[PDB]
Amino acid sequence: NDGVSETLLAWRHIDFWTSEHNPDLNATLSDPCTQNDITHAEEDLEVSFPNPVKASFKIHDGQEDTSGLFYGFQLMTLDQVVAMTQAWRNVAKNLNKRSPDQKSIPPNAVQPVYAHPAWIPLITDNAGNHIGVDLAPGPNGKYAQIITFGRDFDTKFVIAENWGEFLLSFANDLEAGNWYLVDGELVFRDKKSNGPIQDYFEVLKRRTWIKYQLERPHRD
Amino acid sequence: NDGVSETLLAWRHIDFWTSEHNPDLNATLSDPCTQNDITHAEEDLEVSFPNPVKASFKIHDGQEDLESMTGTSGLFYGFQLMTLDQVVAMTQAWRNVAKNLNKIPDQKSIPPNAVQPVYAHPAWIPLITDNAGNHIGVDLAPGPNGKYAQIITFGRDFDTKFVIAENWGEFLLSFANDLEAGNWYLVDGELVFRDKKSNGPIQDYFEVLKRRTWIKYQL
Repeated sequence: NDGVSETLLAWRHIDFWTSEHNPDLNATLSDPCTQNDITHAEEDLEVSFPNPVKASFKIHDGQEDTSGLFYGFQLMTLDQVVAMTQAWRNVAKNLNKRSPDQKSIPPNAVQPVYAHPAWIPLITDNAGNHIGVDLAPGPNGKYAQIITFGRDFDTKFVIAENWGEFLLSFANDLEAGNWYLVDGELVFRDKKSNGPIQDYFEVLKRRTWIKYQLERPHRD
Repeated sequence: NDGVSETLLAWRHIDFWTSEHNPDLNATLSDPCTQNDITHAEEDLEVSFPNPVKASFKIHDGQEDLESMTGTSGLFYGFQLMTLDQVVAMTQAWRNVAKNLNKIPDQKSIPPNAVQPVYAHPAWIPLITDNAGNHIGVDLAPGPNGKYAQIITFGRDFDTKFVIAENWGEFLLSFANDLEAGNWYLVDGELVFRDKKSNGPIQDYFEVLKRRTWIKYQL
């Protein structure tokens, strides 16, 4: 299915978890987008948002203040999504005029380019990098797979099959105790290994890398 | 807009032209598809056809001619307009080729970066064939300087891929414009392309479309 269930489930887990373990962060989570907010953004960008993503917006329109929900990375508002998508679209146009190896993991899952108009950012680094939804996949890719892209992602990672599965995998990390407070700033650590603090992109990259490797033995 | 008006207009001219100049070719133009044909096609492939492609199917479901022996005479200067059944079938075939090639010379695109540099993509929907594994169809996963639902060349001999139209409507209309402009000889006969205004030789239509694309890019 599309992944709407996983979006609704994950947002309840996350809505809960913030009010309990970090009230200050709960407060940053915005009111729902209206259907017209979404329609206008879809019109401005000339694209259909996937169902789980539209579902996510009708629960929270990003974060407002605003230190980031996803272990420091900020959930983007719909206006930020539009402003940033156009920003990346300008980059892609200038790369046409003037035309580090761009790669993908899995190979051929994501287009090997610095910028693509159909890559819609949903989370931000506040430093040029994003998690977002890929509406123009490679040949071994899947439509509306979730990817990392930006300044420092010459290699691009497919981190989930849809927005719902991503939001859920994050909700699972919170429920599994893989977190530390610096109340204050939220950062990742693997609890079962008593491990150090880690940057969340590096965790998502490793897990993509791992999942690819474990799946490689299978074909038919 | 989506190109729907151009598809209706083009099909009007192509319907009229064929009847006047080659009734036998007009007869191959199959009956319309109904919504239930295309919805079943879409749910089967897990893909949403663009508007002008659906409008074109709601006017003609490809060509047939089951009494030919020699084979169907292709509307597009020898190339056959696929039936919706063939479209579904061929898409799945090309998806297996894509699955089978998951780790072919150098793959390239005109205009550069408009089409993905790959042999097969699951989202290239073939709409026209030469029955030699070459196709015209619609691109639903464009490259970074491409447009969604642009019309492209792909297949066995298309190591370089060409964006020949912005949408299915503009493509059909430009085919229709070649017919009105007198750019054809007949061999009722087999339809082949020639440039009348300059008394040009007989040319393969893919080569004509490739020339035009190349010229349009550098301009």
